[PDB]
Amino acid sequence: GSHMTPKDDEFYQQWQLKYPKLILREASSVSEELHKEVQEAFLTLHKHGCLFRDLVRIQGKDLLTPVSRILIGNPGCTYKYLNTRLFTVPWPVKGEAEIAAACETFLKLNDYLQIETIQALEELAAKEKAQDEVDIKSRAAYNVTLLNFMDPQKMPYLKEEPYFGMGKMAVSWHHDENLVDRSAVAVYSYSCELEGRDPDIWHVGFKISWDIETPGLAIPLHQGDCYFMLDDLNATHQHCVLAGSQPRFSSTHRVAECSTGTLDYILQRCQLALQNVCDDVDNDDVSLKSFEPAVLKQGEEIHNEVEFEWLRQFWFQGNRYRKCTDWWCQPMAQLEALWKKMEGVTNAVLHEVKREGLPVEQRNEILTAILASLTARQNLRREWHARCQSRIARTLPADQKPECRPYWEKDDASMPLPFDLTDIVSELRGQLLE
Ligand SMILES: CCc1cc(-c2ccncc2)cc(CC)c1Nc1cccc(CN2CCCOCC2)c1C(=O)O
Ligand SMILES: O=C(O)CCC(=O)C(=O)O
Repeated sequence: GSHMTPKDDEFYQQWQLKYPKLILREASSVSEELHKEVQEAFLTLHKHGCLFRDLVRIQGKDLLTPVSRILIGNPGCTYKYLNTRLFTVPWPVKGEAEIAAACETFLKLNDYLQIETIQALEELAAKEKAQDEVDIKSRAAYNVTLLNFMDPQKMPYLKEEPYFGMGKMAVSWHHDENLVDRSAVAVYSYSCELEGRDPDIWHVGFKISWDIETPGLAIPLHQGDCYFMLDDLNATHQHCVLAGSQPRFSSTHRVAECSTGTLDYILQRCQLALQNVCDDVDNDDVSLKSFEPAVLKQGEEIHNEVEFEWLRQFWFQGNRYRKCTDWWCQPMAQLEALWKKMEGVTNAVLHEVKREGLPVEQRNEILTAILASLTARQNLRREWHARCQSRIARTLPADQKPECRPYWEKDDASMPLPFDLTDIVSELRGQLLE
């Protein structure tokens, strides 16, 4: 296989005919005022220590990202990739001083790139000519930006790009997942300073999915260049980042698919679960209104959602955003208290199944409704505990140390149920086989 750069004669027609949805807006098209502000904001975030490597999962293996990152975006919004949910450092939208000024700068960059994207999508539809406007607006309505930094000098060995001879990869071939269908992605690239591609300059690489026959494109990225993946390009093509010699930042603006990924969403889910609880007073005497299978099933599913998708995801990062912001401190305190009440709900259901007067047919209905949720709860707890205590997780500093919260010992009387549910789950299974 082979690749094409601006040095190759065929590069320009190949871009035109096979990559019409890839746009490059070079540094000269963007204002020098915006350049200075955005680049100063990158260095502020880096100096204050706001950028961290994510500990992600790829095919059962715990891996640090080669890039250090931070998610900036709408208040209460999240972005999930590689089984790792990032929580936004909020930018000042309608309705810490140096850090908040940088978050305001990246909102200003978001506003600019949104307008550039809309114009590019309007021109794309105009070219395709030779309901529509609402789709273009929503596909360019960037709700987050995920910032990136890498010093390639710090890495002892970078992987060779395997298919096209593109050289050293900073980031391997992938799609950006958890984005709205056909939504655009806009990237501001900030580099700090003759056979194939130039090894000292940063590039973004592109290939068609499933395809190593068709030669890939490697687009050089100089200081302040912007590139846009329009419409279905992100889905139909993989991209990689090829390393240059110097350090480089980027701001990758996305329309995150947050239908089950906002604070407002999960709080509303928690309140739905607690509709089955008598809510006169907050105490340990949790009594339930109904034991209808469907209501109990739902309750235990929400219990799992708030525990694994929100609490354990957040505390796995180890109060890391605490440096940049305290926006999630009270929400996470509230979600844990809501989760604690749902531990009382589970205990109340387990108390009901053991009651003497309950006929066995009603009992077995309840067991069938909750067993899948409790089984998954046991399995995910074991996974999350082991993920927190992995070799690579232990090597991180105290500021970035993963916590397995919530966690409690067998002797802890404040919690109604044990952390380990193995004996409870095996007993409930046994009862069904009676
Ligand atoms: C910011 C990191 C990232 C995000 C996403 C990603 C996935 C889905 N949605 C958004 C982003 C995909 C990749 C490619 C593996 C990356 N890259 C990575 C994420 C974690 C770890 C690594 C490092 N090694 C390197 C040697 C080759 O084996 C693969 C793992 C990479 C990588 O660049 O390869
Ligand atoms: O720009 C970067 O270096 C990494 C961001 C990226 O390419 C991605 O996550 O898809």
